[PDB]
Amino acid sequence: SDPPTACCFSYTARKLPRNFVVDYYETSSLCSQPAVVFQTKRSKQVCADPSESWVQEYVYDLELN
Amino acid sequence: SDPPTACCFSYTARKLPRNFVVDYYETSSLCSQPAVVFQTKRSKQVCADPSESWVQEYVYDLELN
Amino acid sequence: GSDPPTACCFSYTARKLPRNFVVDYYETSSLCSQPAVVFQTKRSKQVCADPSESWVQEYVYDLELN
Amino acid sequence: GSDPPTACCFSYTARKLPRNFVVDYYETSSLCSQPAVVFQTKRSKQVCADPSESWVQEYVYDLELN
Amino acid sequence: GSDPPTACCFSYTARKLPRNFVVDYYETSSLCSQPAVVFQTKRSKQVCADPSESWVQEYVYDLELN
Amino acid sequence: GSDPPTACCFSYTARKLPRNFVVDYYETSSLCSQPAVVFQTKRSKQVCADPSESWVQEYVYDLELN
Amino acid sequence: SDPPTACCFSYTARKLPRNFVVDYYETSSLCSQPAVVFQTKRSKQVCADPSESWVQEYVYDLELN
Amino acid sequence: SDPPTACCFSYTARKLPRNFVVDYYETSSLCSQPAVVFQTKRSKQVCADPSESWVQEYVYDLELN
Amino acid sequence: GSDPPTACCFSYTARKLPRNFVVDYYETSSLCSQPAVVFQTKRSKQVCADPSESWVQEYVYDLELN
Amino acid sequence: GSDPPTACCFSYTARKLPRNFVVDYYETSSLCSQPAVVFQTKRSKQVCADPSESWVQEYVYDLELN
Repeated sequence: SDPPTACCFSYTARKLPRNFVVDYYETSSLCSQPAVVFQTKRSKQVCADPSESWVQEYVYDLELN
Repeated sequence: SDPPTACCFSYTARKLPRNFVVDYYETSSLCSQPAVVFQTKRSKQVCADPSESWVQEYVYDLELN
Repeated sequence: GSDPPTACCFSYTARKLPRNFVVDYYETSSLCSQPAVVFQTKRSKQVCADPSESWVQEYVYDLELN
Repeated sequence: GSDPPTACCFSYTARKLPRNFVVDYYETSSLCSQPAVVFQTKRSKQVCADPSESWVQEYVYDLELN
Repeated sequence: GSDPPTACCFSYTARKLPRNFVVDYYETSSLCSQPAVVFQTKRSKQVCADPSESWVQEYVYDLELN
Repeated sequence: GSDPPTACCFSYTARKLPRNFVVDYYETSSLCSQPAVVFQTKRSKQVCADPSESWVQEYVYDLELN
Repeated sequence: SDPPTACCFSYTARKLPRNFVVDYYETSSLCSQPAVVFQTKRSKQVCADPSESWVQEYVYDLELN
Repeated sequence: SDPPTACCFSYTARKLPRNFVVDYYETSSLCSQPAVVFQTKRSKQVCADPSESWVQEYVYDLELN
Repeated sequence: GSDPPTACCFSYTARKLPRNFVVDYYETSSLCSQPAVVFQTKRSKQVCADPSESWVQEYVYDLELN
Repeated sequence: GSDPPTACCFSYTARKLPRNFVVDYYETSSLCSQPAVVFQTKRSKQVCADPSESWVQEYVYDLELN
């Protein structure tokens, strides 16, 4: 259809514990800046800065393993 | 927390029948364009151009009544 | 999702879908070349339909209100 | 089906995907307004990629003959 | 969601909450002047807590995992 | 009242609210990084507004006096 | 906004009958001493010493039940 | 009885419009710092710094006139 | 209020107050030399009473629960 | 009344009142644990003042003979 798109205008400042995270997605390229959104065990959603080591590590891990 | 913000880059082109709509909200000023998001009875979410009048009409009705 | 593809209809069904086959529907994006209802069945079959048809709209109404 | 929706890309990804995320590709229908490669990740995600881009071309080539 | 206000803690509770008073939590936006955990009580109250305390991170884990 | 979180606005609505959407307001704590007026709508929503705008101070007066 | 904070400098000396109490709250950590404030059926407000046990008892009961 | 006492730990930063204010009181001397609390037309309550000109002016005025 | 005086009882009434005279009651501050119920009548008469008396406590209960 | 509550001061004001706020005074009962002057403002507010303080003494004197 024509749903709204998820964008991030601010990033969490805290590294999340690995086992708090159960999934991720990357925000559209239409958004004004790049971002990763992590889904948690309690199903919360968290904007996270893709420039940071820990974010990439979790992304690599959720994708590959 | 630091969750995603809903943003509309593309708007629906049809006019929604009034009775398909149960709720609405308006996208953050941080988005690159103004938008109204309508919620339908099937719990779907549709971007809508706030410059269209039926959009304004339904918004006043949902707010006031 | 990120930058996934959009669903678009380039033809409309010519045969009416049995109403009880259909469990859901969506409208295709306005980015598409033409408007279209996509009907969804229980076995997850996807059927493009002409929005200007009367049974299409009748189905859409039943799905949305009932 | 008899008249299924077609996958089309209108917006591309601005990111170069990690090659090791990508396990497959496919090209969008000629019926689409524009040509696109859609990459498919290990996780079954779908990423529209702009065929004009060199990484996109290189990725396809590598998938095909490797 | 439009432009509603953000929850920020400028002070932390100095008392420790009995674990069975708590039923949920969240952390404050990075936009705030300091980090904080906000617990939600059975009676539906909201309590700013210092994230550097042991009980605070214990509760958060327990809430998040179990 | 114990140690609940403080409401702070980090961004202001860019739209002007129809006067008859609004039914109450408050101003944010001086503890916040910037000043702000938060309006409460008929549908009970909360909207951060820029205190330096004309309509914002008009509404506030009207709400406060009449 | 920027309203006053409730603080207890003197505590009540009697034990409130349970059924006089309808609600409670706990004074901000900014105050100079810990306190529980009980609300009565006549909507009065009574500081109470959190170190006293009937105080704790009633608090658990109001929260849990 | 033994009610809680109103204390202020932070002061408004905005000078209130005179006709928003309908009353004042001064906070107990038991509180950790001196303060004035203004009551408004809508019956809100506002901690205000007594060191400031505008506060004293309103205090003088509500007292004398 | 600011630093207003406290109400304290230094004697207790020796005559029982007609129950229907009484519309409200309060307990005197613990800062006082002795405990006391202060009963309030319709014409705003203030009457100190011994908390250990049975009619005093009976009145207090009726006022608080009914 | 037959046994009315007595006004007593346990805490004093740390502020020197503006002389022009004060329209009257009275002294608390000898039954009180401590001696106090209670000032009465234009607005009928009541302020316990510490008789040890010079401004308090001066205020009383001025009220009495002026």
